[PDB]
Amino acid sequence: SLFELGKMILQETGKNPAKSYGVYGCNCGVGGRGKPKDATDRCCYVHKCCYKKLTGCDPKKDRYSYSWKDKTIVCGENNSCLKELCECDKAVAICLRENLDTYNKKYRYNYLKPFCKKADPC
Repeated sequence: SLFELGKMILQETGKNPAKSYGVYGCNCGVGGRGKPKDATDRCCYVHKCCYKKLTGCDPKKDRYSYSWKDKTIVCGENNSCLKELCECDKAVAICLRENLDTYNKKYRYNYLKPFCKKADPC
């Protein structure tokens, strides 16, 4: 769910998740996808795409189990959808972490998300 997602992002990036990615670019946080503004944004673009492949569970409300092992997010082996959901979340946290080098504060609070160019299909 959103809780696990935010926690993973905090763990991987060490940044307030909502603060840094709640409204970042055209794909991070609220809203759907849009033309990515940068690598960090693409991470979220990929993440939202990952969510579409899910069936059987609610990505935003459904809680799933995962642990912190050797500073690595390890998804619990619960049901298939929750499992894939968890992996989707793990992947975006990791991706956001990997692209902190280009993270740009200027994209942090994009209140113009509705104006973003339409995203191509996943």
